Amino acid sequence: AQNPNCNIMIFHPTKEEFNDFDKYIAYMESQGAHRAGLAKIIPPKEWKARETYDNISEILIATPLQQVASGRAGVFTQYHKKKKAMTVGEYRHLANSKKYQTPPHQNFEDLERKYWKNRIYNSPIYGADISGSLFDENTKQWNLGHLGTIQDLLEKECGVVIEGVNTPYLYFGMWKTTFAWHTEDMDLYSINYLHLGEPKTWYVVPPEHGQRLERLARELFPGSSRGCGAFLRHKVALISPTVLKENGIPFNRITQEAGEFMVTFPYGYHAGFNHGFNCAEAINFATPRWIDYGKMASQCSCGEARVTFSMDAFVRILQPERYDLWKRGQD
Ligand SMILES: O=C(O)CNC(=O)C(=O)O
Ligand SMILES: [Mg+2]
Ligand code: NI
Ligand SMILES: [Zn+2]
Repeated sequence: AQNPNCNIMIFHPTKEEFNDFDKYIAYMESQGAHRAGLAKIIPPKEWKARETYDNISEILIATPLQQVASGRAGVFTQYHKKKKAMTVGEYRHLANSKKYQTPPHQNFEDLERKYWKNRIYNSPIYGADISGSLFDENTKQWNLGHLGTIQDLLEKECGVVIEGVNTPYLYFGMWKTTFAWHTEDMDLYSINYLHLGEPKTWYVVPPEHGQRLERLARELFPGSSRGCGAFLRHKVALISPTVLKENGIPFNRITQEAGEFMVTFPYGYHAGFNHGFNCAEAINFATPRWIDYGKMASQCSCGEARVTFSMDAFVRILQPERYDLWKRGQD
């Protein structure tokens, strides 16, 4: 078995190898990359997502989210308070303000220490989940607005034609902005490109050990657990590396820098934080190997997780028994 310790793998494709997205994913899996839950892909040196970022300041963040924490430094939840709209230029200025800017630090490890020590005492503002793309239409390789769609993958593998669309999302981050422990909707893959700015640190649990994380989460968030049988779908809970180590949960960590892709694999729990002002683009995708994960994916039926139009069809076709109760949650 390749990669039996489930380490995060890093790939350096040539420009020739960067032509065929599906083939390269299947290559990475042949080397065991999926066992980690997360892989890094460094694009060929000749490749660019677009010519410059000089003209992005007029993008609108319609509903910036202030991430308010509750709990203890290593075990907390966050709630998202909606703020008034602002442009990316306004948000960048905010991120660079004395109140919100990255503190002085020695290296990524010192900054990671400061994040876990101090996150809960601040409420950074995240411009998340903004439909759109920053890839130039002329970028033909690994353009996250030009991928094969999940609906087309399901049709190719299973023969069934379904409604729905699959488009990317932009994330504008600042120091301390945080993504809670989660897997993707329907345990899909994700791909994330860091277009610009400061780094993003990731934590990941190997898919084969995801249920260990879930059992710990039920112990650490016991009222949430009684409220919903899949409450990590709410995307609100954080658990630090120190706490994961104290409880024997297998995980890995890596820092993504501007210009790099990350891929999360089906049922790979991940969480993380931004080091400073940045912009990422991400989208879900599927391969043939995903189908079985989609059939087995947990679902939130308490009503909190409230997800896309396109997930309807996935549930209806892959999980017809759950269909009924899950749609009661979504209506
Ligand atoms: O970048 C973020 O805030 C969150 N991104 C992801 O969870 C992802 O790409 O799967
Ligand atoms: Mg603009
Ligand atoms: Ni994700
Ligand atoms: Zn729920």
